[PDB]
Amino acid sequence: TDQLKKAKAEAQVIIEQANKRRSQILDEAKAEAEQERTKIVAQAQAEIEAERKRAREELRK
Repeated sequence: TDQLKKAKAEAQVIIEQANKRRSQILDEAKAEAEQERTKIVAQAQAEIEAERKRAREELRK
């Protein structure tokens, strides 16, 4: 029937939209994870440099 054909079409849209949404959410999660990893690594680098500076300060006191 035409109602069954409409239903199948809607079903396909639902499946395609769910897949697309998950891809979008995953893409955003990855972008956010990268922003975070960059900040964490930068913070660690700063701590490394700070310790070297402090060590040098103590040695020349």
